Amino acid sequence: GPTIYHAKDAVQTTKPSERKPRLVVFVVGETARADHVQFNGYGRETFPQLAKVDGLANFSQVTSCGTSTAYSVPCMFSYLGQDDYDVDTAKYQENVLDTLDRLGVGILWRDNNSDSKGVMDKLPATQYFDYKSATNNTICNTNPYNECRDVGMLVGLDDYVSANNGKDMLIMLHQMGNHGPAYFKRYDEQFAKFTPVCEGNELAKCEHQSLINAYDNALLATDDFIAKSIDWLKTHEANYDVAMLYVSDHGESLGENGVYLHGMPNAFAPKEQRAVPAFFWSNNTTFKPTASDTVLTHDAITPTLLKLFDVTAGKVKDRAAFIQ
Ligand SMILES: [Zn+2]
Ligand SMILES: [Zn+2]
Repeated sequence: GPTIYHAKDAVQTTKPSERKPRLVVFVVGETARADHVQFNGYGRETFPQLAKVDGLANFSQVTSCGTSTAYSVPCMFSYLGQDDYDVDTAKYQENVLDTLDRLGVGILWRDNNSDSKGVMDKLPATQYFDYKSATNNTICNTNPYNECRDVGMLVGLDDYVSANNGKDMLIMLHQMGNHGPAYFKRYDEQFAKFTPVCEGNELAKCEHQSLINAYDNALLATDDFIAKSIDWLKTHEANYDVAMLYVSDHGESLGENGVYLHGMPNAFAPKEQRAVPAFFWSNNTTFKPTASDTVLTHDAITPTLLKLFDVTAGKVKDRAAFIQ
């Protein structure tokens, strides 16, 4: 049958013709655990750069829709919520990006992870780019693995802003982040702060502290990427109200009870695979975060993205969001 719509009643209550246009980067994070962020109680400073950003909000009580990228990513952009979510048919539902595009918001998705897991499939091919290879990513030569880096997704974004100047814009950066098993490959060597590091692709053969250290070094690289994304947004704050939303797609098991990696069914998965960090920053009070300890899930993402662009829609109007 046809695409199943959920927000045909969506309306944008203020337009970029009547107020300052809005430019948002949504970092779609990867494999990051809430309990390895110092803001949430971790006894190591894994986010030192974000710790120094004025106006950076951290959300300490967020849990994911699921435990893998294929499962969680479509749910993050869904109208259905985790309880009604069906991974098999998510591709055939109107999602929040479809709504925003229909209402005139520019949508761009750069992917240094895998792909959009069906989220971008109805939208024009010109709105999605594979940043896992040097065909598009200019930052793949900073490490001996030739692995393309998340910071490469920021290069050239000014051309996109110029081509859509004066419109509202939402840019998804799907980062490699902390995906394993080979955490040691996920960061350039200026982030090799904690030692010893487990150097291999079979984590069950790692000594425990060396496994943690490799994982935490990868978090330092993500701290840096998010900080640089905020720096990029700041270069546009004269002409746009700017904001950055970060949410990880799921956590990671690090050997607790013999469990590694992620992907367990929600009915069985340990809390480590579900408790995820989330951050929000904006340049001014056009947006206001909700309380940092609000109990939230991935169901909060769709209403947040709508609120960022002053869009209302009946399907999610009583949902808690990351902003007021
Ligand atoms: Zn995975
Ligand atoms: Zn993932």
